[PDB]
Amino acid sequence: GPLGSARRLYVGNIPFGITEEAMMDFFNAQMRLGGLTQAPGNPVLAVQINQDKNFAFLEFRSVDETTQAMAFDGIIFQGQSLKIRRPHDYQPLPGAHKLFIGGLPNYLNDDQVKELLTSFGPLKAFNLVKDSATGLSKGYAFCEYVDINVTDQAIAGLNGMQLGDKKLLVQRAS
Amino acid sequence: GPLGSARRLYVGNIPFGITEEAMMDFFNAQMRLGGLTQAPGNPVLAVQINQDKNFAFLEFRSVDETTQAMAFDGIIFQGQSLKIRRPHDYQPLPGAHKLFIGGLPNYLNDDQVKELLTSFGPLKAFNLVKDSATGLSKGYAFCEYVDINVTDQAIAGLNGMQLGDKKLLVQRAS
Repeated sequence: GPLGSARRLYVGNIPFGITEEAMMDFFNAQMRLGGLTQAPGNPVLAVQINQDKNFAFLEFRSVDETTQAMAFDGIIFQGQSLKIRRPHDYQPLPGAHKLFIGGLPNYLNDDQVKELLTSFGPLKAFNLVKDSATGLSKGYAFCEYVDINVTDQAIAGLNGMQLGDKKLLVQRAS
Repeated sequence: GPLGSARRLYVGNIPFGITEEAMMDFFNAQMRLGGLTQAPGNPVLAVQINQDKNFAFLEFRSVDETTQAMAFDGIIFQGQSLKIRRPHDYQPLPGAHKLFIGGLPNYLNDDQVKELLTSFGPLKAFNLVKDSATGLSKGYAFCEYVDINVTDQAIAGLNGMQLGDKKLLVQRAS
């Protein structure tokens, strides 16, 4: 990015020998049947297939329809479950999926707290709030995952859960 | 490779002395008469004749027109009723015998990985997946054998094989 790749999606596991036209027709028909289209006409403008590596890139007419179409992840097309993803180049804007982690033992250092979070996936940002004059923990931290799909996995696996004699709070910071 | 047999048909009970060009003219004429063509021009691209055993193969320009010509089973040519069938190696579900190969050492290149595979027989398709930014192997590959009946002999031979430091996964890609 920062503003790049907003109107394309990766589609993996496409059926063998399928055409660009046929894939286009399929996605345009689903957008309509599922009520995800936001104006009259076709949301998908073009499809590019790599037949050797069995994947496609769809290009959409709008930003919001690209986002809506991700709800089709897993849809079966000619026997095949399609893998729908953002382009590698796509990044959300900074602080969009920042997490607050509260209810931590205050005797734990930074690497020890990071350990629990990186079990779900890699981090692109982390800070453990400390009393700068003494250096000691305040019992809470902030972080952001490299993969934004992991955010809800960390919340689901850590929020409301027992850690020592204290219960964690894990939620979006804003 | 796989769809190659999706564009041909076996023809039996052919009349004595018939040429490849004569067979070609008859089938093109029949397809145009029935309106079974998808475009202008001639659907049959080539015919091969075995005159000793009285059969031919026809090759078509498309998968859909091949399926259509199947409706000519029993049609009369030079007083004789022709038998039209699929090749014995026709794949009705295409891509069914495509294999995934996982757990490869990441230093191995395309030719080294094929060498492991071609001990069981000739391949029709192969690709090793690489990171496009560095050109470095991601450690998995895909393939298909020319003879699909070798597929399960390769899975039996290769699946779970300790390959240096790693253990191979070899299965149908799905």
